[PDB]
Amino acid sequence: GFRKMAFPSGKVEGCMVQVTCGTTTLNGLWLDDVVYCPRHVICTSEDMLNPNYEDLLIRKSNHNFLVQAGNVQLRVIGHSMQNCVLKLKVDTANPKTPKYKFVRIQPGQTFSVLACYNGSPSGVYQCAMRPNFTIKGSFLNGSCGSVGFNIDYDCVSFCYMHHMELPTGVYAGTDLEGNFYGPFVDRQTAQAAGTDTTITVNVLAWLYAAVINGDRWFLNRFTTTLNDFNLVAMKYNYEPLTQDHVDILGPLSAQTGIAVLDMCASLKELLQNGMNGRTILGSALLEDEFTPFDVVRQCSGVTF
Amino acid sequence: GFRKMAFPSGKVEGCMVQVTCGTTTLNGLWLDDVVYCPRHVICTSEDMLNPNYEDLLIRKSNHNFLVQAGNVQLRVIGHSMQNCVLKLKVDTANPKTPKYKFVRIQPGQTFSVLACYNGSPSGVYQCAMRPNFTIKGSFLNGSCGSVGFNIDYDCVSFCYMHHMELPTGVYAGTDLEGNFYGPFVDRQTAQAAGTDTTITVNVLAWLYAAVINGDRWFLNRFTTTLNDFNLVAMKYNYEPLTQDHVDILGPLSAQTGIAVLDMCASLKELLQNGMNGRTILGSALLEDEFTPFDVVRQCSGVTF
Ligand SMILES: *[C@H](O)[C@H](C[C@@H]1CCNC1=O)NC(=O)[C@H](CC(C)C)NC(=O)OCc1ccccc1
Ligand SMILES: *[C@H](O)[C@H](C[C@@H]1CCNC1=O)NC(=O)[C@H](CC(C)C)NC(=O)OCc1ccccc1
Repeated sequence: GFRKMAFPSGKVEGCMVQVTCGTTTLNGLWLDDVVYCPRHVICTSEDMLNPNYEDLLIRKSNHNFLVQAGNVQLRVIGHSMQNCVLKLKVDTANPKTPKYKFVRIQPGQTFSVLACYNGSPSGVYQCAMRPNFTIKGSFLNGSCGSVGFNIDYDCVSFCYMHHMELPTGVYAGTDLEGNFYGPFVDRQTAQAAGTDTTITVNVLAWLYAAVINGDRWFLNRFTTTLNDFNLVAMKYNYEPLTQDHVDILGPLSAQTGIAVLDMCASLKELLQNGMNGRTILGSALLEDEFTPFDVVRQCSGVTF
Repeated sequence: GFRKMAFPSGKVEGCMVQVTCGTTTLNGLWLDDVVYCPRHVICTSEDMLNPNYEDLLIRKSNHNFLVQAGNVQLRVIGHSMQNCVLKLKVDTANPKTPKYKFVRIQPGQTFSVLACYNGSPSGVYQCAMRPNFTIKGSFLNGSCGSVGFNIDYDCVSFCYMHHMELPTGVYAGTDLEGNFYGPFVDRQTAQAAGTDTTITVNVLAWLYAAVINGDRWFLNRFTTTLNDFNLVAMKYNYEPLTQDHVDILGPLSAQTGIAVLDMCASLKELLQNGMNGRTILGSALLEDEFTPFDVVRQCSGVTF
């Protein structure tokens, strides 16, 4: 058995609140005595085409932000804009605040999203920050301010806050300092995400997951070199593989006794030949949203 | 965006405990003053080939069950066996007990699993009770007593407790009354799960999810009849479709303006022609682990 698993969401559930400004409602994250939320909460539908956020925020006072935790109204005593997020100082520290960090995650790393509407949890799933700084998710109107996170032991590392959907049907957002991942801006205009490259190291990790779990039909008799493999990767829009990537796979390699470059040769033939109707760990395509760490975590039953 | 989403797990996280009997540790579920767990906690490795549970349990007393909630030892004041589960009465009611129900779920319905090790949450994912009463998951040694559930508003409906892995790499377990789903027994012997039939109504639901989300390439110019479609379903190991199934799809049908039998004709041609390298909602195969309700829930942003 190998599945895309999210972290347990309980620690984050207790941080979610509703933030309303005028007619716009979205989600906020309540840690200590601060509530973080997307700055476009201050916009009307008109404003969103071309908002001057500095001018818009100036017509706002503390009492114009309604912050609701369950059915309880929090008192806003302070507000400021940091990049693309609002920080609303409230008079009560969240008693459920977990140990936490803000972290700007690297492309190809994974996290869990707790999708929320009106300050209330809807569901949880695992995502990756793709090379082109988008994420594949499920967000609707009202989902903004939903957060992405990792849990190491007791510490929640928040890495993502949701802001927008792109014409591709993928999504974009910020770290918890309000800085977008990628080239995106919080305005309702047409915005290009670049080519969606595949996270090579993660595809390899997942092929190691398959072998560990008994799926081995794709193992072939060849090896390759980094330079030869990467020529193939470039054609298929794969990220180039580096010795750092090889090193990172070293644990899975040793465990399976399959050299990383042998697995590269297997991947190469999968890319060049397709899967011939066959599946790997129940998938008909090559999955790139498991990191090496994810694979070791899952295969060793790490708990938080 | 359309994703396999689990329920938020916080309410269930607070119910998980560790149960140890001799050398065997697994997970238990602590509701009110009762802890539920798999009865094979009483077995040694030898016993598991052919255990006489009634005789084994007789050599056990309350003090032989160690129950740990975090780092706190619960006091066992009572024990009994109900079907394939143990109920250990403890002297303290769980203060975190949510509103809850025990429900025996039907084949083709979905639920979330909170995978646990040593009483501690590892991860959460969405499953279906398959027609052959197995589930596709990720469980390792130590995972037994992990539970599956649904949440309706504030009420947690527990439907599954994990007990075993089958030679197929799928899994089997019980409802919370200790009755297995399917023909399985809690003994370490070779056990057949039958043919893994596909949940037709759910494949159809997911094709409606695709159309709602803009993926419409597979819509063709044909319709069919129930009897004609079901002849095709039988060849592909699909469950027969019934008017109850048609009725259940009626909301998605009306929303999309695609008659259920028109969608059946599209599915038929997908089954007979394959997908020609194309994907639907990012999948290269037909997914059957979303119910109609799941699709409406997700497409309408239902919260708990
Ligand atoms: C915030 O709740 C919202 C979430 C979007 C809306 C639909 N799916 C999502 O993820 N974000 C916005 O409305 C955003 C506001 C701008 C000022 C950044 N605009 C946006 O995402 O436009 C795309 C869109 C697509 C479909 C419906 C509505 C908006
Ligand atoms: C309970 O924690 C354990 C979980 C199994 C073990 C491996 N993956 C799982 O889901 N269940 C058992 O150990 C079960 C005990 C019998 C008395 C029912 N036996 C079992 O599942 O045998 C299959 C197996 C496969 C691989 C390793 C160990 C056992």
